[PDB]
Amino acid sequence: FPFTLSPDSTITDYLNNNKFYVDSIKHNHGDQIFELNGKGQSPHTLWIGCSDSRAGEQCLATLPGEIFVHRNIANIVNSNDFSSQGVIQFAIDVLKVKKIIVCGHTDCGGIWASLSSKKIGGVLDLWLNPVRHIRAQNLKLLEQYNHEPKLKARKLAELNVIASVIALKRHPSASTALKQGKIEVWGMIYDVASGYLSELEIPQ
Amino acid sequence: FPFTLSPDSTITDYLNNNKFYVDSIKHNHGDQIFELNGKGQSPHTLWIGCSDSRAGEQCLATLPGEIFVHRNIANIVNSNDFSSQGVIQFAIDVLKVKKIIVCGHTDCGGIWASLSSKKIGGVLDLWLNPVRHIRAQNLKLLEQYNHEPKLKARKLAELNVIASVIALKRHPSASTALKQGKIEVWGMIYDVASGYLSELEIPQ
Ligand SMILES: CC(=O)Nc1nnc(S(N)(=O)=O)s1
Ligand SMILES: CC(=O)Nc1nnc(S(N)(=O)=O)s1
Ligand SMILES: [Zn+2]
Ligand SMILES: [Zn+2]
Repeated sequence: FPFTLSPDSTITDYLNNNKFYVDSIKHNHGDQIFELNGKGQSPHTLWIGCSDSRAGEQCLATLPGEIFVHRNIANIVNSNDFSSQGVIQFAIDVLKVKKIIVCGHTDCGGIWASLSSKKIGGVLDLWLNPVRHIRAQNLKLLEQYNHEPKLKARKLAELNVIASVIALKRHPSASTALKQGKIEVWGMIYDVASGYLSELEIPQ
Repeated sequence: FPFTLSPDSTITDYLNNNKFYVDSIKHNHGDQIFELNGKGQSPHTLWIGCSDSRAGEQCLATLPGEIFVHRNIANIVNSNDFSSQGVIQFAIDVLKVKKIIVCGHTDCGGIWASLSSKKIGGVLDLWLNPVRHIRAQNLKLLEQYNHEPKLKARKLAELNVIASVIALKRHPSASTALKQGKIEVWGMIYDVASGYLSELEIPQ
């Protein structure tokens, strides 16, 4: 009801809110935006975030052709995952992006699951292992957040974003581009209960 | 630049765009949306589309908390990829999504890249192999359209979307959920030069 679509929504329902979209841009910006999207893309930023339906890059309200997006569970950058590492290769080599964002978010069930032992099944257990490694690397800290669980999940969330950062900093194309200074990289948290973005201090 | 941001944009410019984004949803919907998001997420759709800066789910004009998203290069579903297969497991088994969408698009360079004889390099060459294997699998058809490559790409991008759809139906959860009729799956194309979506027939 409050959301724009519903599970009962018919195919044409979806296409209607698409017809809107098209209409909305053609009013605020005319045909210029779509003439450029058809010619080519020159995005200034690549977004690496979690697949959560609330933490999408929509939180930056951008026109198409501006943000290169990659989204998976728990916004993890695994060096041994050809999906992410391949995106980085293209974002830097060909498009020459000028800013890379990796964004976790509050209420990331992928984090709350990592703090649990209850096996999940299928690939998720293995896919979430890189965060479990953080849970162990920083328990001496995390154990203190016992009676305050919400703060526990937030801290591990930030650490996961920090880990995903250092992982992307070690990518050859990213490493070669930083030392030259032609790229910036930021870490951020999307607060799901407020819509605001918070930058994360990144250690060296 | 008619775009909202610019490659020279500072960090402060990104926050303002976010602050804006927050203002719109509150103005038009109050604190309601971010109060629901703050509690949890119950999206109705799984979006699996290319990562292109122009083919993002924003072409549905949806609010946060509606679309569980995953995006990679060329919108490919390979049963040997942890990230994607893990998203499919979570979307159907837990979130109990009602409809899934696989969306290629036009001018998808990953398709055009698979239409050249030279290698790309890095980890990208072997990420695109599923597409190249489809170009080979259907050259009887790709043997036409050589008159105009634009039409050829439109067909391969199509075929790629299709293939990704059946591979998705091969997921255990997906196979189980579809047989029970507890879920739908659609295949679409996002025409980048006009912003309209186009449904694609998906055979058996
Ligand atoms: C097993 C697992 O990953 N659990 C999930 N819970 N929430 C998720 S989210 N915020 O990435 O959509 S994933
Ligand atoms: C040129 C190449 O190697 N492929 C890419 N071209 N477009 C891509 S996109 N639209 O999926 O981001 S990837
Ligand atoms: Zn998450
Ligand atoms: Zn593409």
